[PDB]
Amino acid sequence: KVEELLSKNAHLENEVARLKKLQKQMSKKMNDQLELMESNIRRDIRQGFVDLQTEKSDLIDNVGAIPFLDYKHFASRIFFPEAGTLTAVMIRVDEKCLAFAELIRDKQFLSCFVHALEEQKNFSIKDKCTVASLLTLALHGDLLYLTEIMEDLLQSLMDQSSNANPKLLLRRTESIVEKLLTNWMSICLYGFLRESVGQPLFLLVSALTQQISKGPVDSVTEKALYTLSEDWLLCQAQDFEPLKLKVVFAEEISESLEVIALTCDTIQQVKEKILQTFQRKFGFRYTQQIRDIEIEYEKEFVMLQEVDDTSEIRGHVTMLNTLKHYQVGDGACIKVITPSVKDDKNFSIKYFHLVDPKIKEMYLIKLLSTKVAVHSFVENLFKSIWGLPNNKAPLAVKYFFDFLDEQAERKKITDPDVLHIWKTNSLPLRFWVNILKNPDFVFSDMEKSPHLDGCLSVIAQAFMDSFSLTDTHLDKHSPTNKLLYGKDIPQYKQEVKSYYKLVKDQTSISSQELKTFLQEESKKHQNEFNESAALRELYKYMQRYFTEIFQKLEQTDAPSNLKENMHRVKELFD
Amino acid sequence: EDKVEELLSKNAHLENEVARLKKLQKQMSKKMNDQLELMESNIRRDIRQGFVDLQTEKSDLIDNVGAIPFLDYKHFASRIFFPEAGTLTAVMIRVDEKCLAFAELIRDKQFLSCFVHALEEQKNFSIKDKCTVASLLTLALHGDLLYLTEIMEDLLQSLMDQSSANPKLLLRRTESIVEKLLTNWMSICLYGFLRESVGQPLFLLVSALTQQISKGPVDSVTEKALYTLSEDWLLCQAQDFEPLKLKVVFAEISESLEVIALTCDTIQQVKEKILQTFQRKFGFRYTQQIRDIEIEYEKEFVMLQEVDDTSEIRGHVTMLNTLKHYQVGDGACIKVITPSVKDDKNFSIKYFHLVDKIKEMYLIKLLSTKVAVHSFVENLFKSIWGLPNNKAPLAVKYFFDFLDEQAERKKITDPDVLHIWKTNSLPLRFWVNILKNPDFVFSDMEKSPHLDGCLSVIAQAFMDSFSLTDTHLDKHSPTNKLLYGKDIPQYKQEVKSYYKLVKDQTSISSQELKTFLQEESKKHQNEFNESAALRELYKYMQRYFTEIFQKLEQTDAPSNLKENMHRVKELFD
Repeated sequence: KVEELLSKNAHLENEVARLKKLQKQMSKKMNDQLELMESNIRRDIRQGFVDLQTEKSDLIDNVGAIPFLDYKHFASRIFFPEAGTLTAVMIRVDEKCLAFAELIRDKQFLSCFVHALEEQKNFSIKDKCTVASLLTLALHGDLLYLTEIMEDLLQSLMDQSSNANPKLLLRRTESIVEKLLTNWMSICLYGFLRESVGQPLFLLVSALTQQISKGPVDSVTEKALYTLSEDWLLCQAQDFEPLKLKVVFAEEISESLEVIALTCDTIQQVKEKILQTFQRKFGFRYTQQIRDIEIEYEKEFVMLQEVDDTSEIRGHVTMLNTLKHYQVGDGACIKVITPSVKDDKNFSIKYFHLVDPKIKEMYLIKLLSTKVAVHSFVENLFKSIWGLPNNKAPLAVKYFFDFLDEQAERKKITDPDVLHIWKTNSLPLRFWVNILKNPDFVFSDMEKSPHLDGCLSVIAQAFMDSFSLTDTHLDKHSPTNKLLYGKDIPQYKQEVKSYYKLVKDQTSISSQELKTFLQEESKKHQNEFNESAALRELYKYMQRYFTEIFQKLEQTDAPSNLKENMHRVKELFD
Repeated sequence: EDKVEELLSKNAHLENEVARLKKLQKQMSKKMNDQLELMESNIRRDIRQGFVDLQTEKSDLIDNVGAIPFLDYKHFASRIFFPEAGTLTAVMIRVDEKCLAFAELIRDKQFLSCFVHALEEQKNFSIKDKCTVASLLTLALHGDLLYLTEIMEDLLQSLMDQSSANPKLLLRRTESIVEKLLTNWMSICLYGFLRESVGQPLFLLVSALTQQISKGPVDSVTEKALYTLSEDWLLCQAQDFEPLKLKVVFAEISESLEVIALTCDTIQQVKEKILQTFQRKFGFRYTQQIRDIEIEYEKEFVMLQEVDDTSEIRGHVTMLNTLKHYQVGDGACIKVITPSVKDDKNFSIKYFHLVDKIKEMYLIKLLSTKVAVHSFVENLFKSIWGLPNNKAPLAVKYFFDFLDEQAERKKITDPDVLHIWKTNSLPLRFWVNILKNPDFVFSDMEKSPHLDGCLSVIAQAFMDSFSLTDTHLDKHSPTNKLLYGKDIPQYKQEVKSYYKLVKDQTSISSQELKTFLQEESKKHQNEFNESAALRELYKYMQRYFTEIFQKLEQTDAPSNLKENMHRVKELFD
């Protein structure tokens, strides 16, 4: 048994030797790894600083004519932004409808109708917005009458019970008159939108798209290097270098084009950068549908795809194919002719790009760096929103603001903060904010990404804060989203106070001019929507609360012919 | 056969080693993984903090002073004429026959002309000598600036038409006598405008740079700090600290005042900050001499100094007493009445403050500083190239019109050349020296080397404003150029305008010119003794006597003149 002792002893000696060596190896390895990470930290921090200090201004991308959506779809997204079971038919039988439409146009009927429906516990906000939008559809050919009824309704909404504090009015769209007012603002402001606000909004979108496209984007988390929102910022680092490709379009025709991509871009992302560079350099899409262009690399002429038979696999997730993967260098000929992975249901839990299983803050500069680069387009858009084209505000605004003036007067109020509260609560917060946050509603072929929605959310949060009436003091404890535009807000606050004041000072609106305009806008889209389906869906509510409506109608000394009309519509639809 | 014993014993020992080894290894592994974690967190906490600071900088640099403490013109000129040795300056600051002879001599245009030219035609004559005699001449003729202007101008006409190679390389640097002459002339003629428009914004910029650096930790040793404008002065290692709102009182009669110091300041630094916060607050200093104010702390009444019996010691170097060392809390009352270690020759090699690794981490601070002070800088600059009531200072309008005139006589149809001369003679000759040396202009101006580094950044930017080359900024640049880089192009435009606007201003009437120059002559007539100056100048005259006489003969000089020249050498000898 001394044999086993000699074997175990020799082994013990030898194992001590190994452990001793292993300790030293792992020590040196650790120290080296440390040096590496440190060097990378320095390099990336400095590179970030340098980027901030040296950002060229290349977001200058010409467009000319702007691809607005048809008014029907804009309105469709602004009236009903949830379901579209009726929108389709309302975009693209006469006796009962005529009866309901004749009925509706009677002021006291519509009044007692709305008032009755809003006098129900059984009546929710969704119903309210529904019937309000149906009303607008029904009376879009008669905006003047619509306006009048809305005014009477608003007067009621003030004088009635909201006297607890005049500042808590129109905070949010809950009543029928509120939804009504929103929709109204969309209608009467659509023109001014296309004239003044449309273009700079597009350019802000164009630019934002582009500036993010200068830096690496995880195709999975949808996170990137350039952003305005700290949540979308990339955690882990990324080693990469840009490529100046020479993409050509095609005994075949010639059409060269310099396109800038990266060594870490997925094929699809490169197709994006090329369609984008195209529409930004020329003003028109090469192909409207992104799923038509064949992309081909010339090795010595090989077609390239999202994934091929040579993709790395780690654990349970596959790595996408970048550009380094196909060994692509600087000045590589790329062909685009005329002949998806993301279409898969399970895409985010099967594919891998730039994150796997951590100094995020070293990229904070990028926020600033992005924020500066895009700032120009912002102040434009913003100053186009609260602007006075030829010292004149849009008629809708001037009228409605003068109305608020009148009503504040009629309530006997001596505190401008209130009028400011109404004014902000009825225009920038009901309408403009909803546009800045959703530009796809306005423009044709406007595919809007979640990240872009995040950044636009930051820009809009700052837009709202422009109208604040409270002196926010920025300190170490504040959202990063608020610390980006912080220094700029107190300016906007002053321009906003201005905008309101100058409007109040602008001359009154001639009733002849208001009527002319409103009837003009009625004419522009009279036959765009069918009153048919709207009145039809509206009567559903009418008969749902018929008894109540009738009772309220009695409560205000109504004529015979009117009640007879009501029962007549009921007896025609039934 | 007892081997079984040994093999066991040995194995025991061996196995034990293995055990320990593993444990050791294991523990060490953990340590590393923890170390990482810590540094990671620390890094974030600083990076973010820096970012946050850039986004939250309040404007508290608003510190009043009122009337500015200028230096007597005597010392200003003393430092702008001789910026090196002051063995002669002190004599001029605070024989009748011979001196009057020399003074009457110099006032002849032909003698002084031939003097200068001959002197400038000698290889034995160094630059330092040329500047020396130029300054001596200026001192000697300060009461007669009209004559001085005249001789200077004729000398310039000479230096210009004598070259006949490229007009863009005139007035580049100070090497001929005419050039140092030109500089000194500028100082005299513009000291007025200095006090007028450039005095205040410069002093306020110094006050501002002073305050902003005082906001963060400053290594008392390497003189490096957290808030700076040059990457070089930026701190390396992190420092851990919180601010302190001290209730400083002045003694028992009393007087209260809030001060903001740090939990990592040397006592001396705290003294600096109380004096500075005071003078920024009231407009005057409680004490001019900084070594008369006693600093006392109250714990139960206890005095505190630079080092005590309980100072930490590592390796072979001592650590200074911070405010944390004496356990000073937020709101600690500090007594100040009327009754250093930095004075020790071997100071920097014996002590320790904040160094004993990621520096780029603090690049934000440069910005954070650069932004914070920008206000003041744009003042100073836009004061320098500004036009008070649409009128450039007489001196400037005059000399610039002179340069136009001369350029026109050379048939030069190139605007770039006029621009080159104009920048080469005014902003680079005079203004830069003042940005980089505000202590020449101000009473009691302690200028730290760091402050000099920063001013060197700002001055480099200033200089870059007058440049005629479009600079494209890329990743390969200094940090100092990267800071103000996006600001330079606007300036270059303001400068081109300024030169155009000076030119388009109405000319200067000879009556107004003479009035001005004689007025400025009569102001400072008695501030310097012509005696010692002429005395030191005659040294130069007799050194190169024969050559002067030769240049004189070669220019049809009259008898009475040469007779005078020999007469003077007769008097001094």
